[PDB]
Amino acid sequence: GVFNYETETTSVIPAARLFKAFILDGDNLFPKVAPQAISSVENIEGNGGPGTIKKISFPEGFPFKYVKDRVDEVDHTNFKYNYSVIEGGPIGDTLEKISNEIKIVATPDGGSILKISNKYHTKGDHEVKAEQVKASKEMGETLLRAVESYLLAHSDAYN
Ligand SMILES: O=S(=O)(O)c1cccc2cccc(Nc3ccccc3)c12
Ligand SMILES: c1coc(CNc2ncnc3nc[nH]c23)c1
Repeated sequence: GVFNYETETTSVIPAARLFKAFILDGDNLFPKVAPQAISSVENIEGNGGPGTIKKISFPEGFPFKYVKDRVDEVDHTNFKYNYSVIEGGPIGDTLEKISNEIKIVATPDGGSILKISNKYHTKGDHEVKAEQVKASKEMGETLLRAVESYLLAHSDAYN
């Protein structure tokens, strides 16, 4: 079945710029700005649109070695990005995939709000735990804050 988890978080970076950096250029930025969270990002196949597969490797000592993510949809107009965790890490005989949707909306103060859904597609009679979802949220927030710091410090990047 499907377990749905949702969260909202804020950023001080404007929506379009955050989308360009944090979403569209995560392959470059995450290992650069958060090497203690993400060791590398490998493009396995595809040119960045729907169907693109990336292998995200974690540092030594982390719970999982890697995950392979698949880009599902990229909406450059509405700052929407959908992708799925499709192999590695928690994926296996209890979990088929994790389907994620991110939408970034502008705020009047010149920042943004990120609205995130994660849908866990399980196999058989297994349940998703608070701690698994929490670990994913912590990671997402860590990457967000690292990218945000970089973008504050590098004003000519991603305009
Ligand atoms: O989806 S993620 O791509 O890891 C993600 C991406 C970007 C920012 C995120 C911020 C908070 C939580 C996330 N994950 C999350 C995990 C569980 C429930 C709700 C959100 C974030
Ligand atoms: C939320 C947290 O990180 C992202 C960037 N999305 C993303 N990053 C790196 N590889 C991906 N492959 C599919 N989606 C990917 C969105």
